[PDB]
Amino acid sequence: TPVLQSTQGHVSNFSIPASFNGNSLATMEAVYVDGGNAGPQDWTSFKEFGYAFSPSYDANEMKLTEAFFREVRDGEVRLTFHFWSGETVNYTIIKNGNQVTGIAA
Amino acid sequence: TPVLQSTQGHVSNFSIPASFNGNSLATMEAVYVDGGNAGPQDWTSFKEFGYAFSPSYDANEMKLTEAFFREVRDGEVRLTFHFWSGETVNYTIIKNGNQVTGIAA
Repeated sequence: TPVLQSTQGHVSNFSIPASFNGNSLATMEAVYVDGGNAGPQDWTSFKEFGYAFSPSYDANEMKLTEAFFREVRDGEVRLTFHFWSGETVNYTIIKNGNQVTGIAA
Repeated sequence: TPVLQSTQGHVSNFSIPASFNGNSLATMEAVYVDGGNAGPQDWTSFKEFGYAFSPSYDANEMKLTEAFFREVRDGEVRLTFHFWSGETVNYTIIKNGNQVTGIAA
C-alpha cells in the first residue's frame, strides 16, 4: 500500500508527499464532499493523467497542477487515487484562494 | 534550537535534514552573499511560505521547491529561518545548474 501525508501549499506548485512503495498510479478521482465532480471535466469524477495530476516517482510526490485547481471551487474535495496494484487511497484537500491544505486518511 | 545539516540534491527534489526539536517555522529569508534578495519576489528578502519553501515536520525536513530555485541565479545564497519561538537559524545553499549543496552554519 502507498501512504500519503498531510501537507500545505500553493495552487501553482502543490504536491503531496507520497510513499509509492511498490505501486504505480493508474488514475485519480476528485469530488466535492457536497457532491459534484471537482476539477477539470465536470462530467467525470476521474481526472486527466498529466494535465490535472501526475506522480513524481523520483521525488516521492503527487503533483496537483494549477490547471486542476483553476477548475476547483473553494472548499473541500475528496481525492481517490487508483493504482495498477488494484488498491485505492483517499486524500482530502481544502482549497482557500491560492492556499491548499492536504489531509491524509 | 532547531539544528540543520549539510546536504546535496537536485533543484526538483531538494530538502534539508531538519531537527525541529519542537520549534515551528514562521518564515524564511533568502539573500545572495553578493547582496540582493534571492528567490521568487525580488522585492523582499522574506520568501513565500508554501510556494518557495515548506517544513515537513513529519519527515524532519525543510523543503526548498523547484519554483524557488527557478528564480535563483547560480551561486551562493544565505538562508535565514525564522521560528515562532523567536530564534533564527542560518543555512547556505550553493546552486550550480540543477545541483545544489546545502551547508549548515
